[PDB]
Amino acid sequence: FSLSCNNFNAVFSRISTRLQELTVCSEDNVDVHDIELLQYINVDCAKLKRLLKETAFKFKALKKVAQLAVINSLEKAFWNWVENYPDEFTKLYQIPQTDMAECAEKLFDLVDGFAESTKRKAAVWPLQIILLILCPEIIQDISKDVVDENNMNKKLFLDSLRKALAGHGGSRQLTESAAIACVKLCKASTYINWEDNSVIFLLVQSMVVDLKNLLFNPSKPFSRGSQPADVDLMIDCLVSCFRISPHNNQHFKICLAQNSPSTFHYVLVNSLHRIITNSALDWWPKIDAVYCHSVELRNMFGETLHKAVQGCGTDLETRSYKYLLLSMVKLIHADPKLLLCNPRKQGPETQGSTAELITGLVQLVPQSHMPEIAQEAMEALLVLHQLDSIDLWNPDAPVETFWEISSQMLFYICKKLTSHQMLSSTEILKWLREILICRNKFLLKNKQADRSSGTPPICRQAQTKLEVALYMFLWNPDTEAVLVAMSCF
Repeated sequence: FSLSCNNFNAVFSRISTRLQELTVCSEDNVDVHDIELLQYINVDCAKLKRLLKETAFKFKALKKVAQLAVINSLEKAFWNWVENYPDEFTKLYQIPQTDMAECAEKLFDLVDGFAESTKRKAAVWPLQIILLILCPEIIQDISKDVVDENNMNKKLFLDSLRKALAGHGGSRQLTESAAIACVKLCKASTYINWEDNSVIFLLVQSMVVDLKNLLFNPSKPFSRGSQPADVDLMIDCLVSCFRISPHNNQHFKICLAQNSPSTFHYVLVNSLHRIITNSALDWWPKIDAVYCHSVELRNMFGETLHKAVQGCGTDLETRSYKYLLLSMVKLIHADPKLLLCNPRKQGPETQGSTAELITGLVQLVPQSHMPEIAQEAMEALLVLHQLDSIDLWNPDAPVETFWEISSQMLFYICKKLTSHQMLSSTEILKWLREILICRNKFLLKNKQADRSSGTPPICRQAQTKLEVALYMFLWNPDTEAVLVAMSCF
């Protein structure tokens, strides 16, 4: 991809040669690996037009195997342009461009002629929509009266999609394909600013309602193949739908609801994870809109954690929680404010909400049943100690709950190290060193701003226990452990 930025022609020339060889030759070959290089080469709007024209000329004469490879490769190329050049995609609909429309239309017919059987239709339908998207006005005419031949073949295909998309037809394969194709149409729409308010927005609204019932029906789990559900597919739909209508999502509650199966929860958390990490377009909605569900998110953590620990000490049901729990932990690592909003505050007879969160993360570090999770729990607790994230624990008094809870964590973890030897002992110590660094800074600024800084009994009763664990590590056999322990003084 990096190489293709400058010397496009050199790479592009190689592809053109292979097409000609296959075009003239009549002995079908399976060395299409050269053809499949389009999926990685950087493409721009002007360059993309070249690809369509060249393949169009030679498409009809290619062999069956070659035709499939170019179709798949061309599909993945389209997204590269949109992602790498978001602005150019918007301008396509902002101002008409006949040249872009012309090449797509010719290719559309060639692909349509190629696919006759139901099995063929499944492979090519995802591509056809992208081509249809490229030509804006052909969509408008399809909605209105249909031209004799110009907009006749297109209109027949578009309505054929809905039948399989709605399950009317007795064809599972087309039903599966219709989902894939429809999602991509929704995904592409997200980039459209909607200021044009073209038919694209209207077209999606027609199919969105039907799509959700197929993918978000708790009674019937949509099972594309061997896996119980196509987890990846649902994620794209939910993320896209959110961006279209972020104000009041209607399925967030359905997925977030406890009665729904775990897989619905798994899709929900991952979706919230992408929003935080991958937001290219500014005018998209942000995670802030979801803060209102923070209270409900925490409740899920408690149930998942409680059942996860019990299993370690059904077969796949237990394993499901561990995977779900791992995803939940990573979510807090991405953004801690999501779960810390609307603090419960310490009850007269019950503990608050910020405390129960820390205790759950702490009880995973010395586990050794789930080493992969434990590694993350260390990182998670190390992010809630940054000066920025200390405040959110209890905004009423940020310099009283910190020492009450943070110190109590040290007392629990330190007592574990001294109690007996563990396999990961040499690793917990390196993490414990940075915790001390990250609570000195909070005291330094706290003392500067206002000395007033408190020293409750736990601060003393836990300062002792810290020392009792740094002497006992000096005789530890591991050379790294003793060196690290000495530096902790």
